[PDB]
Amino acid sequence: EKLFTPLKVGAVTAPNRVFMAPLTRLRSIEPGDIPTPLMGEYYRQRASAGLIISEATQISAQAKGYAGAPGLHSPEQIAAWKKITAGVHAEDGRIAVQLWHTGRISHSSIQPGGQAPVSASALNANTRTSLRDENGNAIRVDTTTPRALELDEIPGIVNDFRQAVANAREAGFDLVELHSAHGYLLHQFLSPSSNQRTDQYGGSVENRARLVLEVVDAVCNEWSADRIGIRVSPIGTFQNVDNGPNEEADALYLIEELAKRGIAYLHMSETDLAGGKPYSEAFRQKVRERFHGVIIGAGAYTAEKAEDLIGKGLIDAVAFGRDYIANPDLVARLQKKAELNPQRPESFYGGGAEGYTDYPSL
Ligand SMILES: Cc1cc2nc3c(=O)[nH]c(=O)nc-3n(C[C@H](O)[C@H](O)[C@H](O)COP(=O)(O)O)c2cc1C
Ligand SMILES: CC(=O)[C@H]1CC[C@H]2[C@@H]3CCC4=CC(=O)CC[C@]4(C)[C@H]3CC[C@]12C
Repeated sequence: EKLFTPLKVGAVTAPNRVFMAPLTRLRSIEPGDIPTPLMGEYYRQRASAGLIISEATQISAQAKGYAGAPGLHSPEQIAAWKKITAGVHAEDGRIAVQLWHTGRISHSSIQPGGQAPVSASALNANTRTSLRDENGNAIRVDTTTPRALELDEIPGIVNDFRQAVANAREAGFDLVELHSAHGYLLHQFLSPSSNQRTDQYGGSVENRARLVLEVVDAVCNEWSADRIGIRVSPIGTFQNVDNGPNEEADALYLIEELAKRGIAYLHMSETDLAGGKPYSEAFRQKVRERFHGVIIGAGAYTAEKAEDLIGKGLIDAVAFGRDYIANPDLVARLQKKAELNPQRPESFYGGGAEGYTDYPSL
């Protein structure tokens, strides 16, 4: 089956098209937002993936929106991630780091100085984030109303993405994935629903896409375009962030701009976990004719759907999320048509080994 055939993805070659989606698990050490040996073990268990895309990782301390999410900005974080990439490479895997700034999906209590988080504009996300209680357990909390970034703060954001990509190179990641989806900072600028700015970073689609394209250019210049992927969720609503009244045209504009940079891949998150409308094959064809790198699809895929769309030439790979949580050897299971392990969603976020490294292989 095409699912188990190789694929060139920028600077690396995936041996199969079964990718591990980025999956926030909120198990990092605080203080310091530091990856752990347990996280290293979890990723090593999944190293047969065509590509592992890490959990979303902070570009800076300001980027933090969830207690337990790791960073890639401090020396201690870099040191810990080096162990994780080494372990994946020891098993002949490939790993990309997903890099985010959460923007307004955050809480003042985990921001520098205990201050309001930042965004394109000053309106509340009307979403929940996850903090930790006094015993270290994950709890759901309402997001804090953000402050609009000043114009003079925007270059610093771009620089933080640049620096985090430099750090990713040092840490031995194979690729980086920019988190431009799911209502986080880059998507907050992209969407008219979250961006009411009247300067060069809001209004028109060109203005709304300006920040993400500055970030893409900065990180391509820092490392290489064949090391850079981007995740978008440009059709539908994700965590209360829609894509405005011209979502298809605006998506195609962004994709045409991304193509000019010659980046490694475009990762399309197709639906929110709470549901959304399917992509049409016509839209997939419009994306395909505008982007000349790898296209990854995600969002409640089955192997059957993946094989269908890869066979139709519309996408190149599929990222599985929850099936990868529950099946470290998902590749082997799909190749052999074996049953999958049951999921335990109660242990997706926070905690320890249970519901993390205790899902068995065949
Ligand atoms: C526990 C959990 C954590 C997730 N964390 C992230 C994340 O860090 N970054 C991201 O872009 N998407 C994240 N997602 C979305 C997944 O990458 C993926 O889009 C989602 O799993 C839908 O696909 P599925 O039906 O294969 O699980 C997460 C999803 C879940 C279930
Ligand atoms: C509603 C709620 O409990 C929050 C707390 C942690 C949140 C998740 C944290 C990780 C995450 C990252 C993404 O990019 C998509 C949304 C998700 C998957 C979030 C969905 C909403 C969650 C589950």
